[PDB]
Amino acid sequence: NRVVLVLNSGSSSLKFQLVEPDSGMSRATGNIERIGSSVPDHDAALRRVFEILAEDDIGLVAVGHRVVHGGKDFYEPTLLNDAVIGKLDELSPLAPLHNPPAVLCIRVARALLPDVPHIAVFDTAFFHQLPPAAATYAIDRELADVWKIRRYGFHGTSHEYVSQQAAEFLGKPIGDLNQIVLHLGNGASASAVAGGRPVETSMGLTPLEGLVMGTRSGDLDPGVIGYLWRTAKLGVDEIESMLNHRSGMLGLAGERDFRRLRAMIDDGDPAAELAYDVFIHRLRKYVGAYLAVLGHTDVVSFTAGIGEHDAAVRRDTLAGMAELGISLDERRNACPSGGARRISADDSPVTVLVIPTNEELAIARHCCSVL
Amino acid sequence: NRVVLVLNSGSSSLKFQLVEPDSGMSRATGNIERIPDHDAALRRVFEILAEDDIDLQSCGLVAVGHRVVHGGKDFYEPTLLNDAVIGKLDELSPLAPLHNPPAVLCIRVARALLPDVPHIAVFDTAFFHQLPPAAATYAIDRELADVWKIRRYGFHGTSHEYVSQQAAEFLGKPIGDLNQIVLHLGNGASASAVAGGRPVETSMGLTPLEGLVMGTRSGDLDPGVIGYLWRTAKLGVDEIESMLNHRSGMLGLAGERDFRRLRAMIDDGDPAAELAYDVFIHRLRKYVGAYLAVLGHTDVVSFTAGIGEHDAAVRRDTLAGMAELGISLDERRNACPSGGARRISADDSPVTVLVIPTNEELAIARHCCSVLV
Repeated sequence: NRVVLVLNSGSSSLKFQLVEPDSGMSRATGNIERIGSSVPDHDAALRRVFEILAEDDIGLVAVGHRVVHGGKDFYEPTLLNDAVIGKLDELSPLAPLHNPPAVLCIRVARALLPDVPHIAVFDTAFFHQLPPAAATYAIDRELADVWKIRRYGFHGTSHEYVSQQAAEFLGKPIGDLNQIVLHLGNGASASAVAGGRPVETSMGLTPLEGLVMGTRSGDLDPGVIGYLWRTAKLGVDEIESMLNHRSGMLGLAGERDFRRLRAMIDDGDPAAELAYDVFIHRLRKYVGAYLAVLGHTDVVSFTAGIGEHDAAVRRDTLAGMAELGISLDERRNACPSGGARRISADDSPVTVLVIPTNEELAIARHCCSVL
Repeated sequence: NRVVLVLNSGSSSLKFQLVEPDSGMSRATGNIERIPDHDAALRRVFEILAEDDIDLQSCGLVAVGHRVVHGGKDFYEPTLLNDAVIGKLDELSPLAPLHNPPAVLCIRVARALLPDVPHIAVFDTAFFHQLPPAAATYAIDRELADVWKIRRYGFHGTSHEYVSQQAAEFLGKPIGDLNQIVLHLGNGASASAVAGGRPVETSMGLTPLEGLVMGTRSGDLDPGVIGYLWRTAKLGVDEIESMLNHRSGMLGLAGERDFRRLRAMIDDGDPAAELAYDVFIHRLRKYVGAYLAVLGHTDVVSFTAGIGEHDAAVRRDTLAGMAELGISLDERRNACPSGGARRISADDSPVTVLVIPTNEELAIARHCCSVLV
């Protein structure tokens, strides 16, 4: 019956999805790409989103706005208005490229749909309460406080969601489990969650830190930027742009997609082989690091596009881990299905799951939370 | 009966040590800090050695060992120095523009004043040359990485190498049979993972700033932090990096780098000191976890260097609550005031834990004599 509209705007894109909270069904789903030839302006992106919804004959309650960065101040699903929107515009320097498109969309959206309330859900919100020892970078304290620099973390809605679904799958209270969640998508991040409360995550001040990703470097010697600047004589924006768009798997092997990368490795391409090896090794390190942080771990869950469907990634990440409590059973891991499932061996002290993520559904239920 | 003078040049300092490699005895040790210049600095050393009735022109010195921070891709063994090799070294300097040129300069001064003896350079990156490609490659643009020679080089190589040998000897097992973690915790700090004697990971990277939280260095840091300080705080690139290297770590978080002084501030209930200490320990525990996973099976973990050798509390807090990863300490063995190579794990710890005093100068002396015979 009741439906929420979840929106997600980039600088040349407006993803959308109509969704029912109480049942979980998704009434419709799209994303208007290349914005900025055929679809020029974000007003004409949401307008063209109505011609799509019309052509399938389209019981609303709210409109959910996906915002990437909530700074120190926004870590709850927040009711929007002109005053709240005001404070949002001030967050933008924390996320200079990612956030303004969602402020833009807040205002184009609320302008063109005053019927329902608009509620904002932040991708940093889940990690607000990371413990100080994990949230603090070891840099000059004054600069850190003045410029609001800490580990904020991202993929918050996904890590939270999956941790709740893992609890349910196992039939135990979220309060009694220690978990690792591995969100392997276009972007990739890891979390450690102790009793439902997050205690580490791999992304940082920005979505660049941590795991190797499609186009992002992840962890990098802090000296690399300076080196490229004073010796290669490249500009800082160029350097950072390269780190977000010309690094990771694209930078190492010339290919993002892991099914394509597989074919390249099957065909004996060394560069694709090295790139895959770099990705897996980086992830293995984060699994180990977070087992230590937790001390005792009950479950590890994979989620997101690569996590849900690449059996070779799951196998290689957790190979040779029996002395740390993890064993996979390939009969379960090698068998493609959708849905929540168990892929660990029956005698594995740590349980390994696949849990499909539904960021848009979790964003819908939170919106109700605020009503 | 025979010795090697081991030298270590900083931007304003000159550490030296005359070591018997067979003996392992240090005939003399010192450090001319403050540096008129390196020509003089080395002159002022000759006098001290004479002030203990030692004259280098006659004492069985077979070699003068020169420590260099960055060996690049091409220098990864002890390297008998001549004018050609020294011309190539100058080309490396942009890979370590602050650490290397000082050592190149002292190589000049020293080859003139001690000509009747071979000069041999040993590189702090050398041990890690052999890191597997999956560990040594940053996930950035290949072309830039290639042309600018950007990879995980690693540092504290002499120490990690030495401690991995000493650990094996201590346990009575050949080094080819052990998987090890070494935690070199000094003013600078780094971790390594060594499989049958070959390093398979280490925490420092292109430069000595990656990895662990240190005395005045940040260690691991979101690359976005630097860009953000540049475009929003509008600080210069050189200033940011200098902050990261000199005004970060424990000094940056607590205003104090010394761990005994830090201990005292913690006992007197200073909250910045306590958060600083927690940040340090949390970062270290992640690395032990990471490197346990890289190795699969780990036989031994060894602490070394100033803090690793002397701070029972750092060792206790690093490895607390790790029984499910195979590690448990024995409180009494850990608190033992006695120095020297020793075991600190419980009898029931599948992973053995050791303290191994490091002696880089001796390791370098022996490397210097490796190149002779």
